[PDB]
Amino acid sequence: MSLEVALFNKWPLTDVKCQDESLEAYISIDNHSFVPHSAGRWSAKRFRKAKCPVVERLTNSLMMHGRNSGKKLMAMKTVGEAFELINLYTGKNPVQVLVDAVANSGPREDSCRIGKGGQVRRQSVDVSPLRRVNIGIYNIATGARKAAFRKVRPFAECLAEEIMNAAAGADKSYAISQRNSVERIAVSNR
RNA sequence: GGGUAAUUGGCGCAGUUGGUUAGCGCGCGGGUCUCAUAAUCCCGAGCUCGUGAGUUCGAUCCGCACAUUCCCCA
Repeated sequence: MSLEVALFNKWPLTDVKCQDESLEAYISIDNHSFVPHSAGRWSAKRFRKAKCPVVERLTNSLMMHGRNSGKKLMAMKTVGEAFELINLYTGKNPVQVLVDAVANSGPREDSCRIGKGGQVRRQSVDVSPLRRVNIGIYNIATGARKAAFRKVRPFAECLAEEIMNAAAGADKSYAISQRNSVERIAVSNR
């Protein structure tokens, strides 16, 4: 088009998409600015966050911890480092990897408390795309967060390793293990 | 003495040349106190020698405690 928004002025958003159909439209990949810092008043309506650039969604959860509240610049720097690492291991575009990972996480079934359900009677139910993406993001970030506490290595390396593993679907990753646990326990209750 | 069967995690039982096994039981967690529920996790000369076999709780033999029946001229 007139301009391509090379993220961090390196990686583009052109030949990028999502395979899964359920959440294809709940993932914005084209309205990314050069820098994932938009003062957009997202979270104002009920479905407007479905248009937020996925990367900004990701960075907005890396500062979940109470100590690190209100720190977006460090988050953008971290994300850039992780993207270079992904490019160096894989050779491909990290955005593709990130979208594939967010798709490969996220439970497809969960247990709730329907009707009266006395005596821990929990039926099974399916899940909406929005919750799937939210949980995927939250799980990736929390998994990288848990690995780098009181450990030598930084947060960025743990982040990138988690992301690539999840894109691979390997059970070794934290998010995949959580998803499998939840899906199974819910199957028991179905 | 003669025959039959068994000794297994702290607790009784299924398991027999390729799982240390199944529950009960220990405590830490969740599930509107949170127990019936569900997750994870822990506990072993498998009575004892030889015995061949890739490999025995596991398959022969050696000895011992428990349980039923039966025999008896120092």
